[PDB]
Amino acid sequence: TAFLWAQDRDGLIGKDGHLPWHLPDDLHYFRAQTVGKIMVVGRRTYESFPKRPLPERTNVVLTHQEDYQAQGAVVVHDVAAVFAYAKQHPDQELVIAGGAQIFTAFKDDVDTLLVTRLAGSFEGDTKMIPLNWDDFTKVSSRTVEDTNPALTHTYEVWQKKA
Ligand SMILES: NC(=O)C1=CN([C@@H]2O[C@H](COP(=O)(O)OP(=O)(O)OC[C@H]3O[C@@H](n4cnc5c(N)ncnc54)[C@H](OP(=O)(O)O)[C@@H]3O)[C@@H](O)[C@H]2O)C=CC1
Ligand SMILES: COc1cc(Cc2c[nH+]c(N)nc2N)cc(OC)c1OC
Repeated sequence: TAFLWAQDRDGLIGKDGHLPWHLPDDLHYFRAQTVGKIMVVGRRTYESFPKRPLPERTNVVLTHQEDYQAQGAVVVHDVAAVFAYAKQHPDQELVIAGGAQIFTAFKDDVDTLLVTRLAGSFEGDTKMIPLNWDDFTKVSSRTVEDTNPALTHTYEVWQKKA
């Protein structure tokens, strides 16, 4: 169970469906970070995504309906079931992809946190949930500059201590 999202300096994520900042280098970070892993996206994000499902990537949708028809992409309606699959897959763990609703239900059960902090500052109404950074420790961090002052950003990966 890991969290994988992107936020600006204030900690924004996405406003009204489409993200607030257009960062091409971030999308690659999202795909590369979920290659061969289970991608949990709530019915709101999966419905807002641009190209679904991802190529050679495990994607799971979360919804409260019972007739959700999605051939090619996994489908579940209870975090309890999703937690089972990852425990049963020896090569596909549980990775969260959002949106905010999915970061809250899994906030208690977290194992790895992946956040992208951009240098630019955007505004909106939906932001990432309150994570306990004090209980986790960043094990890997990479900063990359870009021709655009705001499109600049860093990748932070954390792990839960025991
Ligand atoms: N920074 C980032 O990484 C990401 C950011 N974003 C931004 O966030 C927005 C989405 O945030 P938010 O408004 O919170 O919505 P979400 O996209 O997080 O909504 C998740 C949906 O999943 C379903 N769901 C949630 N919990 C459960 C559960 N326990 N059982 C069953 N179904 C469940 C609900 O759908 P239902 O209506 O079917 O019950 C819920 O509306 C995106 O539009 C985008 O702007 C989106 C993805 C990633
Ligand atoms: C991989 O493509 C998208 C991915 C996301 C979610 C997302 C983005 N970036 C990061 N770092 N984590 C995420 N979960 C949101 C999108 O739009 C809101 C996308 O389409 C541009």
